[PDB]
Amino acid sequence: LELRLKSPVGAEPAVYPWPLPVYDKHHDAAHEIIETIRWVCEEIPDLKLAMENYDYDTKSFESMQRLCDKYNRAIDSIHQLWKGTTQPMKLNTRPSTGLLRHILQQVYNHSVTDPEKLNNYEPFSPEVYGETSFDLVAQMIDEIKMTDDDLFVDLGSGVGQVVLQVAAATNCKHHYGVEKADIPAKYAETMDREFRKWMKWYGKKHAEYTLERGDFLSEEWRERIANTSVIFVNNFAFGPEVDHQLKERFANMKEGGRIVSSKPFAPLNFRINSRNLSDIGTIMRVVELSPLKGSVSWTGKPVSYYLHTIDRTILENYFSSLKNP
Ligand SMILES: CN(C)C[C@H]1O[C@@H](n2cnc3c(N)ncnc32)[C@H](O)[C@@H]1O
Repeated sequence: LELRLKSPVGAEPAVYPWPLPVYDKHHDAAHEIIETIRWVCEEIPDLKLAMENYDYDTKSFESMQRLCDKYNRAIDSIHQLWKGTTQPMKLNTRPSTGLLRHILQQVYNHSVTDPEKLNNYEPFSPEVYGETSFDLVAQMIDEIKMTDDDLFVDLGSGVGQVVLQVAAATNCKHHYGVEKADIPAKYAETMDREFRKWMKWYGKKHAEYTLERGDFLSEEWRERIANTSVIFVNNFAFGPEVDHQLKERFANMKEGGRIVSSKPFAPLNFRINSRNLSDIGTIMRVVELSPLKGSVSWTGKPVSYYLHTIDRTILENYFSSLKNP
């Protein structure tokens, strides 16, 4: 027994077993199915017209299969439309924000087979797992205009969702994620396959990326970090040991290089005095990113992210001013 959904662009149908699996307390395949249909209607207006003319109950196989079938018919229909004088949909675009949210949720669901195993890290160590919200990454994408000049790195990439979202959204020459712990790195290998497959299924283009197992403190990474123009690092749980080593790594970045983190690498109020010349604040502007409305962590205050920009002008100027009355 099965349910099937035709790709709007001709890829292999998506096949779901019956009964449909549950993912967590508010995610099951039934809603995935419904939502994928909902989203393809969003991408193809004609499909939506063809689809308007309908009830459905998530628990009934016939009721579900009548929906899958109704959608599969309409796809056949649209494909016939495209053989006519009508042009195909825009052939290879970036996904809308909404579609992207769904796609990554879909990818996660099919890959992170057991979400609870992602809590099996050593507590109060740099291994602590946390997931940056899609909206936040969205904000970063919006505020940090990136081009094909840029290279992107998520240090400690988890299962890799930041990389995937950024790769979906921007045109960086390449995007990297590096993660050290087995569990998330294992899952990342699946995330990668699934993301590639789902993007093909919806016919959406994405930039190039690689999810790697490794240590971002190793020798190899020193140089790699220096060539990176944009770095995302969710370091809230790193601790001063690891933060300090990262400061050294960052000291080597090119002008205009950018780092986005959850905990600043230099105080915000930083004036360069006589005693702090060696310090990382000397070479970078640091701003707080605007909080997203209605957003409160366990800290009661809004969750903050910080943007750092390599600006050695700051240093140049303090030296220049050491030659003035
Ligand atoms: C918060 N979470 C998403 C951070 C992830 O960072 C991982 N991590 C911590 N240290 C390193 C390291 N030295 N090299 C590569 N990854 C590391 C951590 O496993 C968590 O999944």
